[PDB]
Amino acid sequence: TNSAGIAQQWIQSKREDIVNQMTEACLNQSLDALLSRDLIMKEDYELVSTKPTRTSKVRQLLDTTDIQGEEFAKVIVQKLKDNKQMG
Amino acid sequence: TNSAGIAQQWIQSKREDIVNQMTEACLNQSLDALLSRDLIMKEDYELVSTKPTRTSKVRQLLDTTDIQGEEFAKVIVQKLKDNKQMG
Amino acid sequence: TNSAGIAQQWIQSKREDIVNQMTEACLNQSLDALLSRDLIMKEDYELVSTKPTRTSKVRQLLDTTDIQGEEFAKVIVQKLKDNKQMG
Amino acid sequence: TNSAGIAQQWIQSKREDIVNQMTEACLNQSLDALLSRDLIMKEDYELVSTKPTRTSKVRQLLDTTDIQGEEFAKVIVQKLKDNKQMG
Amino acid sequence: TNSAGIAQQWIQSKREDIVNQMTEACLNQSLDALLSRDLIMKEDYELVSTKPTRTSKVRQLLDTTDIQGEEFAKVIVQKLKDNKQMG
Amino acid sequence: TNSAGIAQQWIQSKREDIVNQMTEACLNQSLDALLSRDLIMKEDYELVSTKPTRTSKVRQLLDTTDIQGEEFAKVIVQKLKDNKQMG
Amino acid sequence: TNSAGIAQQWIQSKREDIVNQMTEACLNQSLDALLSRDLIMKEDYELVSTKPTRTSKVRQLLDTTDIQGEEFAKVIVQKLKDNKQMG
Amino acid sequence: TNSAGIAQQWIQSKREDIVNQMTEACLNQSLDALLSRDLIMKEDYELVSTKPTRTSKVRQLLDTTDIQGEEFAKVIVQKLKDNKQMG
Amino acid sequence: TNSAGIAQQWIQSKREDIVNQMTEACLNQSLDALLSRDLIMKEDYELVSTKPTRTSKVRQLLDTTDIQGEEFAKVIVQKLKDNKQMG
Amino acid sequence: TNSAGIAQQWIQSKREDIVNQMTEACLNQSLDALLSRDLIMKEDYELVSTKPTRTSKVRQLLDTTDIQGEEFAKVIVQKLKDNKQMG
Amino acid sequence: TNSAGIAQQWIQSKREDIVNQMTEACLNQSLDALLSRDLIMKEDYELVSTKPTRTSKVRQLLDTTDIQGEEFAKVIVQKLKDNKQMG
Amino acid sequence: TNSAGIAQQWIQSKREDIVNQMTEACLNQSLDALLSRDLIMKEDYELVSTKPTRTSKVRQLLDTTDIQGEEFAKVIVQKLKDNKQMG
Repeated sequence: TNSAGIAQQWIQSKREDIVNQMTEACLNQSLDALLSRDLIMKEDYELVSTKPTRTSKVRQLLDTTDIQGEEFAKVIVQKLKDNKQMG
Repeated sequence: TNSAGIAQQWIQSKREDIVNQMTEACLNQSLDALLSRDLIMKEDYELVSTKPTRTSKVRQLLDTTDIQGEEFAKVIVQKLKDNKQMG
Repeated sequence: TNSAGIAQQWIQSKREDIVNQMTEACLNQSLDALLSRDLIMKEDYELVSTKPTRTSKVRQLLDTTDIQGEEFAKVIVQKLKDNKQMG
Repeated sequence: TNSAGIAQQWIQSKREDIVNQMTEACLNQSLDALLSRDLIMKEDYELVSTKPTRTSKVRQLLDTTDIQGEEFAKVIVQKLKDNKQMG
Repeated sequence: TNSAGIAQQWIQSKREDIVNQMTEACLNQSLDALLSRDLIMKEDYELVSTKPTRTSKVRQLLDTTDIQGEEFAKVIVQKLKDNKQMG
Repeated sequence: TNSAGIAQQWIQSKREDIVNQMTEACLNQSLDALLSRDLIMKEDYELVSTKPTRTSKVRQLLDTTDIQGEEFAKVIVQKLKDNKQMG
Repeated sequence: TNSAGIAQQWIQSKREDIVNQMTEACLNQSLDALLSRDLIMKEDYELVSTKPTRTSKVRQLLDTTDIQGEEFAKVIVQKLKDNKQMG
Repeated sequence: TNSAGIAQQWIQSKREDIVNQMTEACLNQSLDALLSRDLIMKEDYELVSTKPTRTSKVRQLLDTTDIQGEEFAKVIVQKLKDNKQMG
Repeated sequence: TNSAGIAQQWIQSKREDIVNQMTEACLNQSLDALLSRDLIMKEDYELVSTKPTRTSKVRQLLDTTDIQGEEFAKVIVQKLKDNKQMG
Repeated sequence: TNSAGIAQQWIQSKREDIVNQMTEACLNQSLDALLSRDLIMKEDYELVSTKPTRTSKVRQLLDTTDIQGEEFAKVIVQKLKDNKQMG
Repeated sequence: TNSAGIAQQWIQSKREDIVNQMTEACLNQSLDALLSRDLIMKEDYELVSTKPTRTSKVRQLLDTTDIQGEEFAKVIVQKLKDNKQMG
Repeated sequence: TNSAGIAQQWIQSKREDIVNQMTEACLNQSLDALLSRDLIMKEDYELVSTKPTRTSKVRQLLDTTDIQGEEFAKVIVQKLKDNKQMG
């Protein structure tokens, strides 16, 4: 609950960093594992994959991160730690 | 009348499948034959061709399918059967 | 139905592996047999063949894998087993 | 007027064929003669020349064919007849 | 006064043609020369440049054509004649 | 019509074989007879003749085989039979 | 103030020329020096770098030229003079 | 001004001929004298020198011919006359 | 004009024969007289003289035959008649 | 932190030089050591390795340099100093 | 698994050395044993064998080394040890 | 700086002459002294040494001359003066 909420909160706590740190591949592989574990429907997936710029593709994931809770978010947190990108 | 209505009804009966089964090319070739036989005006055609995602481009055709009746719809039914996509 | 759905699901179950395991030739020969048996229209084929990177060419096939069902997918599963690549 | 309208209408009458019959060179030489006789502005020319697939490059010309009338279209009709491609 | 009024009236006299004849580049270059000579404020310019379809972008200019009089309109008339598009 | 379509279809039916069976000379002599009978424009001919690998030069012909119909394809079928290569 | 305003005004005074005179390299080097001196944020930079045509990439810079004032614009004026392109 | 404009216009007047008449050496020597007199930046030069076919390398110069005016074009006109190729 | 065009057309009319009939010496002496009368630049000459096989050296001349018109071609026609090879 | 930031800032401070000074081998060896120490994912690596021109391949690395921080950048700074290229 | 992964990792650990140490014959014999044991398809084999420089032919193998895992890589490790080249 | 820049500029000032005046031995000895003093990496050296024609081998050096500055260029200027070739 708490650290579950903190997980997406930490995303929201450092969201400016995710605009900086997350690449397209850091995005698109993270788009993959969500679509792999089916944490996102494809209609929402097409929304992120059609935005023109990186930051436009970033924010659509990160807005969808908030509405989908912790398990959607924890893997993205795990993505940046499995990257060891440490942003 | 009846099967004429059923034709667009069958579209509405399996609309979730058309979100699944219809591609962009299954869309855009179907956009072609409607524009070929002039079953759609170009103002409505530009509406479908400008939506950002596939499903956004799907639903705009499928909403326009209902208001335009059977002959607009029967060719789209014929499109999926001329595809032999069988969705 | 079920294993038919599981076939493209197994693709979606291990999609990160297909980003890893599938080469260009593992891609392009798989593009061939689909185009050989006419499981893909050429407009969708040109979409995959024009993407700049391997992973960009990978994802376009794999997105088209989901919308086209089992027979489109089963041969790609058969491709990796006829490769005996075992990914 | 009439056959002038029929000229671009015949294009719209068989547009699926132009997706089939017209190549890249059948496209790009037709792009040339329009740009030769200045029937197209270069901003519209860059739109066609930047689309990724053939069919994407096809449709942009063919959409621009309708808005530009007969003289823009008659040479394209003459192109397919000077090709003797007879599509 | 009169031909000044007729200039935007001729636009209104053949407005259906401007939905047909005017392209995006015929639009956007005409958007340029108005913004070049500062016949439009940028807030009104952003209104036209954000509409999703061509016809949506067409009508916003053409509605703004009526409220801004002759000098705003005469250059657009001159645009179609400098195009020699003759619509 | 039918066997005319089957002729290029048989090419598409066994396209993996044409990646295997067709050599460079089996390619380039087939490029000759098409250019001899003027079934290909030289702009499309330069596209095939500039690809770096055999298979890259193979696929460009075989993609151009589909868009150009039967008479373009029947001689290539006749080429493999005049070769008596029997692939 | 005045010549500061005139600097971006001169850009707006001859904007049709910048559609003509500015190349991609005249664009992209000008995109560089702005990003070098950090006169543009990268989110706005990705907007220009993703537009499909030259003129689409031109106008996005030139629209961003107006909202960012003189120092953003003076270097672009200096760019065309350091080019000695004299447009 | 006029004959200055006519110089690049004559290029555009007979552009189909330049697709025909200009060789690679007629291209690449013309690429040299532009790069000799520094009428082209090297970023634009690399764009022409990387296109796969002759016509692809032709059109990139000829598109860059229009945006760069007369002095960029007059030497290319002088190139074909110093060639005495008379196309 | 006509027989001037027919001269290189007759080359294109029987190009398969030139793959057959023309030797290396029938090639290289024909390369000489073109270089003697300066109908070819040396950069294009080095292109033909570096291809590995006869047919590779044949096609490079014969492709250069089309872009260089009649006087470049008429001597090659005269070469085969001064040979009295009669191909 | 500071000199860590300055390291990628110095890259951004002299980015026009990196368009000049960095070769393909200065690029591709620098692409190697990043891929050697795994400072880049291969999806981002394929993006740089597929761009057509040097400068297109340059900017994709240099854009990826900013989003990946100091350790990604410090080795590239070390690359130019281990080159002793001193740009 | 681990030393299996380390085997291709050791390749990636010292990849700069493989640019140095591996010759053409150290390459091409290694290309042989992979093609002998059928660890590579011929389409991927033609990709390596067509690159112009040694390092271009090196990197294409070494990129294909990563996507094909351990057994593809272990023999290449065994190749350098059967060479006793000890790089 | 200035004469340092002029040194490679003089190369660019008379580049058509270097296409004329420089032989293969004037090339390859100049390739030697650069490789002797290690002004070129071997990956760039293999690029020049693999081009098929002299002019193809010429331009690759001369393009690499511009990106590598003065000391790379001054010895090539010294090469033509130590030749006393005086081109």
